[PDB]
Amino acid sequence: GSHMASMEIFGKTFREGRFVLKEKNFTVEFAVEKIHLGWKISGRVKGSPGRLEVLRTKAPEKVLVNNWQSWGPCRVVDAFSFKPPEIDPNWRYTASVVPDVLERNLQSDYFVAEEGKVYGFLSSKIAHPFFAVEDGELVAYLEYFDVEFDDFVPLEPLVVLEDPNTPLLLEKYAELVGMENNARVPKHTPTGWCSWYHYFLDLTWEETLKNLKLAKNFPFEVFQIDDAYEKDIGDWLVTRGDFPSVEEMAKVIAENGFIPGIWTAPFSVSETSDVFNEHPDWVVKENGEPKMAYRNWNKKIYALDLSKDEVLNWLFDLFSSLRKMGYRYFKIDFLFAGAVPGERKKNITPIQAFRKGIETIRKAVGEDSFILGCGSPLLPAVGCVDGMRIGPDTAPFWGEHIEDNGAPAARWALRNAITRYFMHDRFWLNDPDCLILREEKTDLTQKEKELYSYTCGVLDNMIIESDDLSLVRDHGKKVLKETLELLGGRPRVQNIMSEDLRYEIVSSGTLSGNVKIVVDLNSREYHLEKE
Ligand SMILES: OCC1=C[C@H](O)[C@H](O)[C@@H](O)[C@H]1O
Ligand SMILES: [Mg+2]
Ligand SMILES: [Mg+2]
Ligand SMILES: [Mg+2]
Repeated sequence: GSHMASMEIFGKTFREGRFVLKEKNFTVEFAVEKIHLGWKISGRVKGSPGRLEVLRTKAPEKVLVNNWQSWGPCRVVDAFSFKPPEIDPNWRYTASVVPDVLERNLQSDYFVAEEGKVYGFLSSKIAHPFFAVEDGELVAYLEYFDVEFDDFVPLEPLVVLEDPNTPLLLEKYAELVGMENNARVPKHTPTGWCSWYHYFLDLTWEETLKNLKLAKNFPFEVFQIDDAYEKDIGDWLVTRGDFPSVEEMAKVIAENGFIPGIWTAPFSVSETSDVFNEHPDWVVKENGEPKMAYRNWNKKIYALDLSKDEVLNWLFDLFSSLRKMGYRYFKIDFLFAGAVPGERKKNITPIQAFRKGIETIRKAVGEDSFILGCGSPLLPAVGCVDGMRIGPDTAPFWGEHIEDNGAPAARWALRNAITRYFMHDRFWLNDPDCLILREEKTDLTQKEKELYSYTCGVLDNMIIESDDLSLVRDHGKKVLKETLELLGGRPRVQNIMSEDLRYEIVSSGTLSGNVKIVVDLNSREYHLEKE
């Protein structure tokens, strides 16, 4: 095709074959090979590749772009009329791991799509793979963060797929990612309860116990304590308020017949924490001093340096201790912190460091524990997590005055469940964030609760409820029951390039047979048909 002859690969005219590029500072050896639905570019690199240009082609007008982490948008953008965002200096790295790009040009992490075409990297093991629109050209890069390689390391493979069925392409892409990374796709999806979206930081053990008793009347397997119990970020085995010990909490939850679950932010240590105050050289640095990874909880939060053996040992000991207590469901959050650019003890990439950290956690919790990632780089976590939050936080409100900028809102949480649907049952189980089904202490309507819940069910996504269970009555019980009956299928979002927040979603082979739901996030309406 005329468009394919127009591509450049490592600066050379596109064509099938086997090539060597010897530059001043680096060497690439790569192959361009035909695969089903398109092409694969793979090989190996050594030296100092820096920010390595892999592919160049003319930019499409409308592109599906993807943020690197859980909370960031996956959405269709007009590439021509793009203006750089103002990046919040307290959250710079959720917006981009290469913020020099985003402050100038449109950025997409891991993959980008247009009608009929997907460009997608199959892994992020060493480099960060991304796309930029640079003076009207789409450019694919592998970022090596100034790391030098004495011997060859593998490229992250790039595929270029074409077919009129864009959803089929994204599904194919994700199947290839799953194979490249030995994705975990559990045969069972947990149900359960989470404290966060009712109680927030104000959870008490008294209220937890009330819910633990009521949970016996609900179809919940896991009972997960969120952020509230811990005295500080990093001090995960020290509790506060009316909480008992972390070990005692697990025992109470297990005595009551649930799988105990717990939230941590394990790559994060606050400026006030015992662990940071004891171990000031355990963190990622800038000009030799602690580098803020983000600000949250009204504190500067630092990133653990996952290149250091002392740090990995501490993480192993923490998670193995939690396993010994009986926790078997782990929500591990703010994981981007582990992958911040900066100075580390070993001269490895932030992505290499990140992967050492999450692999340590998996080793510690064992094969029989469920790991839910959150706030996380997506591609580097494939093969390690069982489930992954794939959108910004939901909320007990639709979010009429909330922009698509990452503040909590049911409407934007649900958008990302739809636009990242194709990762589900291929990368991991997708977590669309919790259902909020209470009928007091909420501004959600019955129709909004139904729209969110039934969409998650058609998508076969994880179903976790987050409510004061005393405030969930006949409607909320009915909605959860019906939602669980929509699970089990193979979903497809038929019109993935939609720009008006209306989506047509089918799922084959659910517990309710073949189903279709049309959802309109702007009118807050749905139309569900079950065969
Ligand atoms: O601090 C608790 C918390 C923070 C993040 O915004 C998560 O996505 C949210 O679900 C909650 O665990
Ligand atoms: Mg005690
Ligand atoms: Mg989510
Ligand atoms: Mg499934």
